[PDB]
Amino acid sequence: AQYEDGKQYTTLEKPVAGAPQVLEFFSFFCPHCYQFEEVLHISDNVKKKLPEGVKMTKYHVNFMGGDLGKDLTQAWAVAMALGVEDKVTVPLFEGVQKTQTIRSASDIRDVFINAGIKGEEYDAAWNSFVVKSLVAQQEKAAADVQLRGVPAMFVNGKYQLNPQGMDTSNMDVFVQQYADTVKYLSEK
Repeated sequence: AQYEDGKQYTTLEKPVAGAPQVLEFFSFFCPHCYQFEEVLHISDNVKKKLPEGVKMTKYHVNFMGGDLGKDLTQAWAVAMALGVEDKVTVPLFEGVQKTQTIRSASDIRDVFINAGIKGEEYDAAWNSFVVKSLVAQQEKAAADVQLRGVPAMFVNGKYQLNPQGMDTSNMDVFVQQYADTVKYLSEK
């Protein structure tokens, strides 16, 4: 067919029941994740083509960047809880990979402060049990698919995107092939 199992996507041998409909994993340490998010805008273009009623989830992972990597997973939980993902995604990516000015939990906190989150609110969220359960959700979802690399996208806990079998000569064309493929999988 046009969309072949083992080509543009693979099927999980062990389907994950109860999984989010569209689930993306990334790391702020991940160079291809920086490309995906800051240059290609994969999440946004997938969103614009998803059928009505299909929600998008994006989680951070621990297996890159050691201690700071784990701090970033907790910070991403704070971002999700406060609903400020769209305010901190760019300065966190640029802080880790472009300026290399994020070296501690306090440097992470500075990004939220600069983005207009009050110090008191950030600190409250950072130590909250709501954030601890969000951290748990991120770890569990990665564990459910035995995740060992990013970026990664899963659809209905059944299908995993396979971008390596795609022409990347043109960035726009690649992004829309990726998005059209997620849409196809979402309708499967």
